[PDB]
Amino acid sequence: TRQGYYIRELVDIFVVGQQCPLFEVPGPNSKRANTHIRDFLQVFIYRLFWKSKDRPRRIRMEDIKKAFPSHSESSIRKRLKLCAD
DNA sequence: CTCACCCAATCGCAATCGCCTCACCAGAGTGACTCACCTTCCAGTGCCTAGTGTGGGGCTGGCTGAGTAAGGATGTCAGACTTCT
Repeated sequence: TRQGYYIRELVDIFVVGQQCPLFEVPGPNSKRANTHIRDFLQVFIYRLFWKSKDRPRRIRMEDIKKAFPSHSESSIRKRLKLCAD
């Protein structure tokens, strides 16, 4: 860590074979894929509103632009259009 | 001037179809076996040649009669004699 080194011994190590997947990975730019994208952004926006101390709760746009910098700001505006002004 | 919203365009994903390929099923042909029919051979039975019994239909000798006749072989006696008792 930042403060120093720490040492443990280990005695047990597992080898994991070939995985049998139980969850389907979406494809690039698929409906489910981009749905998760806008949902991840909406959840982050709600949790930034919960963390806000001023009443009424207010956030800044460039916090979201620091978190999601590949997003066009039209999509972030779209998420903030409902629930904020 | 800057920001936000709306519209348009492009890309990606999903669904449907699309025509070609593969697989399965069915039918036909091929090969062998079995069965049936025909043909041939053999065997048996039923009549033609050969070898024959038994007989028809002729055919010719034999038959007392009494007379004329011979030697005739055959024999029935008849006697004389030699053997046995």
